This record gives sequence, structure tokens and C-alpha cells, in this order.
Amino acid sequence: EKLRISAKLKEVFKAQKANVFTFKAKKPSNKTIYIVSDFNCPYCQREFANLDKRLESANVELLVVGFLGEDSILKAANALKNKSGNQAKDIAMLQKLYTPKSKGQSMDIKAAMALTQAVADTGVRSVPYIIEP
Repeated sequence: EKLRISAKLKEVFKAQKANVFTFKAKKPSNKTIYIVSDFNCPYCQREFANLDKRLESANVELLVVGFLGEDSILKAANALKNKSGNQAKDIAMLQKLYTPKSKGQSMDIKAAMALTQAVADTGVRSVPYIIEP
């Protein structure tokens, strides 16, 4: 949304890379779209349904946060716990959580809360928040 916020947010992506999903583009490059996302937000769900198109010209770094309450933070904890680093396996796993009818499973939420709050600390207030190169 705003350059000063995105500048702060870019530093969180770097500092939090262990918790970031990195999707290599179909065409290798150094452009990188940074996406901050909530699994229960309809617009993030649409954005994720366009990941194939995003990855036609850029690398995508996906940072999931619980902005929409309890289920959202559970889904964020699920995703963070289940991140394999394998692109196809993680995309399939994310596809199941970006469904409106799916629910988050009970899990410790500490890492998801910290990641969420670290994104909130940059001034991000809405999702999807998107930085393009």
C-alpha cells in the first residue's frame, strides 16, 4: 500500500525468511513479489488462486498472518508447522487452507502470533498486502 510501510515490511520478510514460503518462478529471475496474506480473507484467497500467474514473471514470497481472528491464526499456525520447503507439496497444503469451508486445526499459535505481530509492527493493517519489484 505505502512505500514507507513496504520498506519496513521488506525487512520483516528477510528477518523472518524461515517462516516465509518462497516460490521460485517458472521463468528464473530476481523480481520478487512479497505477499502478506490471511487464509480466511476472500481477496487473499483470490490472490492465491492467481499464484500460477504471479509465478509466470516473478518469484513469490508468501507471509501468512492471522488478521481475521481465531481460525485465521490457527490456519497460519498450521501452515507454518507444515511448511516442507518443497514447492508442490506446500502449494497443495496452502490450497487446502485457502478454501472458505476449511477450518484451522488446534495447534500452538506462538510462532504465528509473533509473525503476525511483527507484520503488524510495520504498519500493515490490511490484507492482502503486496509489494511488487
